[PDB]
Amino acid sequence: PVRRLPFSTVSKQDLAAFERIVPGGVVTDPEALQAPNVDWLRTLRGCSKVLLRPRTSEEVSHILRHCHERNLAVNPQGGNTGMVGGSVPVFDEIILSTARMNRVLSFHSVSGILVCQAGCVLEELSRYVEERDFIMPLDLGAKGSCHIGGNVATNAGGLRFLRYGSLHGTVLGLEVVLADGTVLDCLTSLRKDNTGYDLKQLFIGSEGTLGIITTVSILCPPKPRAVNVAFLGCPGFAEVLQTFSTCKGMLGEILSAFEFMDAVCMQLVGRHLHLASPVQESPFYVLIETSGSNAGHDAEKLGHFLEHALGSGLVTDGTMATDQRKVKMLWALRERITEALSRDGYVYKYDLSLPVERLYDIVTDLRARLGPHAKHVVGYGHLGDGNLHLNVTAEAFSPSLLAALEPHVYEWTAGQQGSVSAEHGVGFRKRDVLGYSKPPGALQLMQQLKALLDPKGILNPYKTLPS
Amino acid sequence: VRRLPFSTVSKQDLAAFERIVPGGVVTDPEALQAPNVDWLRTLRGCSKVLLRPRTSEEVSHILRHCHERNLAVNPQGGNTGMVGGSVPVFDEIILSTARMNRVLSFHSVSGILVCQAGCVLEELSRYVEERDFIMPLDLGAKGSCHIGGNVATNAGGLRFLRYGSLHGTVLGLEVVLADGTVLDCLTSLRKDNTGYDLKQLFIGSEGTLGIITTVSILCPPKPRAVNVAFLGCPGFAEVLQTFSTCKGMLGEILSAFEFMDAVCMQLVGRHLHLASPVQESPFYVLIETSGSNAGHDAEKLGHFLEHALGSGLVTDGTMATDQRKVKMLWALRERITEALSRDGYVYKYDLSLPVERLYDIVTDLRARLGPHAKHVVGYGHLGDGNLHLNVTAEAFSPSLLAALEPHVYEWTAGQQGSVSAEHGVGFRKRDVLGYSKPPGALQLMQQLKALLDPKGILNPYKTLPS
Ligand SMILES: Cc1cc2nc3c(=O)[nH]c(=O)nc-3n(C[C@H](O)[C@H](O)[C@H](O)COP(=O)(O)OP(=O)(O)OC[C@H]3O[C@@H](n4cnc5c(N)ncnc54)[C@H](O)[C@@H]3O)c2cc1C
Ligand SMILES: Cc1cc2nc3c(=O)[nH]c(=O)nc-3n(C[C@H](O)[C@H](O)[C@H](O)COP(=O)(O)OP(=O)(O)OC[C@H]3O[C@@H](n4cnc5c(N)ncnc54)[C@H](O)[C@@H]3O)c2cc1C
Ligand SMILES: O=C(O)CC[C@@H](O)C(=O)O
Ligand SMILES: O=C(O)CC[C@@H](O)C(=O)O
Ligand SMILES: [Zn+2]
Ligand SMILES: [Zn+2]
Repeated sequence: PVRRLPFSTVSKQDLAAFERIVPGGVVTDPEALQAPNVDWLRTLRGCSKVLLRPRTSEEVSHILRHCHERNLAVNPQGGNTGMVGGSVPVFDEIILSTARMNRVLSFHSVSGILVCQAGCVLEELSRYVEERDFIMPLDLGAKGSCHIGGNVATNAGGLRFLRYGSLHGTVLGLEVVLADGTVLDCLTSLRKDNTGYDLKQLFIGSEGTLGIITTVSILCPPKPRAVNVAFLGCPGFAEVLQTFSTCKGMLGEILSAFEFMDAVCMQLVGRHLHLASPVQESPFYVLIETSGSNAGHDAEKLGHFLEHALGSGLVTDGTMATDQRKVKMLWALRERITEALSRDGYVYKYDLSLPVERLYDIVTDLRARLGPHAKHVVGYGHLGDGNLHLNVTAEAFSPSLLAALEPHVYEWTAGQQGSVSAEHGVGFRKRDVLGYSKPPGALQLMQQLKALLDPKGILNPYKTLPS
Repeated sequence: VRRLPFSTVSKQDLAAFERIVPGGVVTDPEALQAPNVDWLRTLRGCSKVLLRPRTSEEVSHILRHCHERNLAVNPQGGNTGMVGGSVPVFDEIILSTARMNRVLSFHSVSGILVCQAGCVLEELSRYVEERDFIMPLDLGAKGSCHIGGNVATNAGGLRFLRYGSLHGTVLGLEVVLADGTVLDCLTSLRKDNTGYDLKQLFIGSEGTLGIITTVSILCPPKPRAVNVAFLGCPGFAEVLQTFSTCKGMLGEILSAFEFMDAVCMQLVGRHLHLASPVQESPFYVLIETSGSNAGHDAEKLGHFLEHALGSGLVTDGTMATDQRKVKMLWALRERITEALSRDGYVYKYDLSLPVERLYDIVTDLRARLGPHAKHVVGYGHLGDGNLHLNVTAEAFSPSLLAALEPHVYEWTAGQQGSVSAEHGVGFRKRDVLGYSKPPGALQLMQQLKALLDPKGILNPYKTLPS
């Protein structure tokens, strides 16, 4: 397995130092450390003996100062919803939680610029800005637990990426505490600013290996006057692809989401979450969201789109909603697939960028390659962005199934010049499969960046660069 | 200010470059005159060698040689940059991307364009528009600027309000590092979270961390309907309320919101012989929309104009959808900087400020300089909080400079603003970044420069503080 690097260990003197630095924010009880030591998938468990819960940036600076002097490894943690083992310790790394860094600093009701602490929960920020007629530029099924700082650190994609784009575009600024405790102020709450290198970009998607994000400045789109959702059954993946093409051609700028899922996804959400399907049974389903300023115009656009889709046989059955309750019910069928999967058994999870025309090939292939050894195989996800969520469920983990899946899936993906981690990132699980998507020289430059910014390697060791 | 201890180009270096780039070694002093002078004609180098590589490998071998020989290199694109970054200070070798102008691929479904860094922006716009796509950025310099220079400077421009930053729209880069190492981050994927987003370091790095040789970029679909409204507003309060109403009533179809004052209109009319299409007003607003249903857009515009004219925010306005008149109206805005450079010496500031006080500095400067300036103008990308502030004089005055600087930068800092929103830093602004950046940021910038280019051969005297 992996070998523990020669870090120090937490002493009683370290515990007293942390008690000084963050009064009331030191958790040492072994039973309390159980939950923060286990990842969301429940397949990785750390042995951390101390949880720190600072409230302020200065406390994070001082914690890291101490850990730097003492050579203590630190595991940053947000909502602990990450999918790649990046969020929990491997050995006895200190868990530094942002749970209590949950304050909004300011919100400007004209520019739409939000500034908040890294540990603000995404759904709560959404409620906050929606009260002021804005929205968050990203959303995901983990919204109820994930922290904005986690989202920035993982460069989270999500359900409205197609409309508002990457955090690399929507993050306006960051405050980041470096491994030695230096507070890096890149908190430029300005729409535009070309005064030197865009240092904050290094910390977007770096998963806590280059520094700990403590404050975020983010551009919030205006809240749309009109939101529509359509949920459609398609008789094959070719019709899904043509439905996408037609959807872009007829809805255009009002399109805010395009998600697909297969029949098995629908069956699992129905069986485990008791969610009835609102359309006729089909081998594929598509959820489309639109967001716009004029309800009448959006309705005309959608009506004509539906007319054409049903006319040319791209869609066999479809339903539409504007009522918030019904919209949420329809969205639940897509958002909760991952939960139903984790309720179905042990989950093998792959998050791939592929040519959209070939997005589903791997699922049919794996259904053939695997047999009754797979309990289920599913494909779903962000088709508009070329992003497939591939999942295999089984009664239990088995080495034989892992050996059938890997490296086969990663070589198929490399054969398509795809990404073996479209959005979930690298972390612990994928640290040794980056060669399928990144050339050696890039990986080396990444290693040099790590050495420059964290020469002691105390920030999230065993991740997210190759060994 | 003072020349760093770089080597000097010998006859053997010339013979090596002739081996590396046959046909691409320019040493004629008269041919070297134009590439040594920046667009503003206020900086002029003494470079004696211009290199014009064709391929990425030629660039790699050139930089390998310069690394072994400790020769400074000045990358140059279209040479339209505004901050003295694009021309040597002394005798840096000018490496031009002029011949690196081929498109490599374009995926007719994803809209992803892969092209060499020296492709001119206008030409790329033509290419992708022939295929029903558009570039995610546009600039007044479109006719000359290179996509490599746009990425190196993180160019903003006239459709930034709709499509946003190159940090979002650039999908991949091939970069040649100072020692010749070719860094391949030339992915063509919409989403790829397999490690650090290294390409981001080179977007806005102004050639100090590496030479961009290949760009992969996401082109938005070409709009079915483009509309432009050119409106006259009786004051800046009404400009700001017009902006708010525009966002409320046009929404997602909005693709541009630009403003200019009366003096800008007078200067473009005088020097460029472009007549105003609207009544004389203290302020003018150019609104562009882009949409998929021309009728819905036209209806939105109708209701917007009716409301704006009815509530007194706009006094008189003209709209255009014909491509020719659209380009005429856009020309009234795009060529202001040229009319200014024909009015005499130009003091140029590019500031990010709170939109609600975007114009306050123009009024302040007009009171502060009164008759010692020829003109003070404010215009630009109001939707993005970005003011272009220009002062013209019949000739340069150290007096007027002392009146403008540091005052303007201090004012900006007082607004927690940016002293260079878009155009960047280059040579001109290397020592005024402290008004927008704290010392720890600038130090980390210097550490990255030292990691990527320890000899400092790439673009010396830029773009970090002295
Ligand atoms: C139901 C569900 C749906 C999801 N949907 C999506 C989706 O649509 N798109 C998508 O991209 N992902 C999705 N995810 C996974 C996604 O990575 C997480 O939901 C989220 O982005 C991470 O937030 P977090 O606070 O839980 O981070 P954590 O899991 O706590 O940590 C993530 C990583 O970043 C580091 N980190 C955390 N906080 C900080 C910080 N403040 N500073 C520095 N480093 C830090 C951690 O060390 C770790 O390596 C989903 C997950 C679930 C469970
Ligand atoms: C009329 C006019 C209008 C303009 N409008 C705008 C506007 O709306 N928005 C805006 O942001 N800017 C605008 N600009 C200025 C803008 O910075 C440049 O026009 C544009 O960004 C491209 O510059 P360029 O291709 O000429 O690069 P150059 O001027 O040749 O170079 C600019 C800088 O980038 C570096 N560089 C160039 N090519 C490369 C390369 N391949 N690799 C690495 N480094 C490189 C150079 O060393 C230099 O430091 C305008 C300029 C003019 C003259
Ligand atoms: O669990 C998964 O594979 C996908 C989860 C998440 O990224 C989603 O978009 O639903
Ligand atoms: O020269 C200027 O002040 C601004 C130039 C350019 O960014 C423009 O938008 O006109
Ligand atoms: Zn996802
Ligand atoms: Zn500009």
